[PDB]
Amino acid sequence: MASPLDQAIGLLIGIFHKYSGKEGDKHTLSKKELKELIQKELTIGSKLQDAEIVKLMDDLDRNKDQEVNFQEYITFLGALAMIYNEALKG
Amino acid sequence: MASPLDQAIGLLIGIFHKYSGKEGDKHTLSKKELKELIQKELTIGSKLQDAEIVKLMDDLDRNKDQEVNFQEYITFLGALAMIYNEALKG
Repeated sequence: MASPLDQAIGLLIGIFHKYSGKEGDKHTLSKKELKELIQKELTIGSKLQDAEIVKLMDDLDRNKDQEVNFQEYITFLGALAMIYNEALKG
Repeated sequence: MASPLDQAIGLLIGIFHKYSGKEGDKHTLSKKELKELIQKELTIGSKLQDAEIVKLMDDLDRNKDQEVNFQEYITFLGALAMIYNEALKG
């Protein structure tokens, strides 16, 4: 078993595929579909930051030109975790 | 909402840093220490799979042979998730 981790990877996977659903995007997310993911999940409120969101979205989709592949999404969430370095350290 | 994702990434991050903490507060984690992570966290009853675990350990550490690095751990968990295709299908 690996229940504690399974639920967590499960979360990322669920969030992703819930979004892929939006346009049946297999195991991929299209660049603006990703923005929709972020806007929905990461409820910024301060939409002024959308500039940062589009830079981030570019960084996500760049890995496969116009879409984020599942593993690139995971990888990038890793990068995001690293950016949230406080989370890493404690 | 953010919190569902935040806790999930939090899970992976915590799991990592709990173990890297053993060597120090590093975003890097040694190969046998990774195995020690897996054995506790990914509590495989079927320990006969040990061979598979050390191949997996090799695949994790292979990023620089000596140790797993945080980003590569996340990316690899991405691969693991992809292998768990069932989860991605539903």
